Amino acid sequence: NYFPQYPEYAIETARLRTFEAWPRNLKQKPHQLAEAGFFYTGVGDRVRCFSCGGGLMDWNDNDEPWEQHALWLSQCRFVKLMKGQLYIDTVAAKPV
Ligand SMILES: [Zn+2]
Repeated sequence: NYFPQYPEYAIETARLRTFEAWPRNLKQKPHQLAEAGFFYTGVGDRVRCFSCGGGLMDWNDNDEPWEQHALWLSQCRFVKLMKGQLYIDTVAAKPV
């Protein structure tokens, strides 16, 4: 059924605040990861989505939150409602 997997982190602001210990040297800044529906696990570079509860880590230089989101967590209703199913389909088709 649909409702946030982490209702407490439904609001962006609440999600942002968890990145205070986020590894500064990373390309993915907190505001980015936050907007893409992610909150910080407090450990390493691991984050989880408030809606799908999916967690992504090992963030490489070439990674964009939304895209990574769409790629691995394709069934996430937050992405579909923000980016739309086309974006998802597109990201799912992209070569690299
Ligand atoms: Zn998600």
